[PDB]
Amino acid sequence: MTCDDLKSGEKRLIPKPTCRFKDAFQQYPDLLKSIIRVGILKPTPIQSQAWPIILQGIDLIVVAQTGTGKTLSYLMPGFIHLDNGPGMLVLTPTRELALHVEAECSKYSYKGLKSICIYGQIEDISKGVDIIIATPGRLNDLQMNNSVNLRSITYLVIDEADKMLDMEFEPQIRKILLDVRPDRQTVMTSATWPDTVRQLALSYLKDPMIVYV
Ligand SMILES: Nc1ncnc2c1ncn2[C@@H]1O[C@H](COP(=O)(O)O)[C@@H](O)[C@H]1O
Ligand SMILES: [Cl-]
Repeated sequence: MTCDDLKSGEKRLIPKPTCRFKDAFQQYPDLLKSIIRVGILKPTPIQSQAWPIILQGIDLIVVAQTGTGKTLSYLMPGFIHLDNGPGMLVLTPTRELALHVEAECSKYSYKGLKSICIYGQIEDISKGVDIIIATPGRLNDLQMNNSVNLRSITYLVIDEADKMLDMEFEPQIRKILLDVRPDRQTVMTSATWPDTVRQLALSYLKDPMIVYV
């Protein structure tokens, strides 16, 4: 596992890993209690590095395949960022992944946080929602149809961006991010880091760091 500052100009110190939940989230007893109740033992390597970076308000690229704990890498700090529609948006390439993310979300949710999983409905989004987990296709069609307000989103995750590219979802994603506000925090995940994904990434992130398993 490597970590770097990809900002132009002066490089910033890399926050120290937080190898215990307590070290990342001691400030947030309700999130800790939620973790304790689930009964997992320790942060995964990428969690231990991703968390302190996101908590400092720095945009992050995580390059990592499934099984490494990448979901909680971006979900936990998103919960903290939340405490006017949803404030958090997670874009996933497929229904299966959206469902996977939504399942982790509701397993670890506390302080009456509400999430919705949206894929290929409007009524639940018309009531209060804090977190949207969505495929780009269905979410784009919803904004066009005036069904969803994205203007309160300040925490955005783009999950599996290489898959997003293979699937040619760039036009839909670009259009969704337009309704999202520019002063936002952004995390991006990807299983790979070729030049096309690097270019895409920088079209989403400002002054980002990277964690690369
Ligand atoms: N710190 C952890 N300890 C044990 N399991 C975890 C941890 N973090 C995430 N997981 C689980 O590992 C699986 C793979 O997660 P991901 O790589 O995010 O798809 C998911 O089912 C998670 O709920
Ligand atoms: Cl390193």
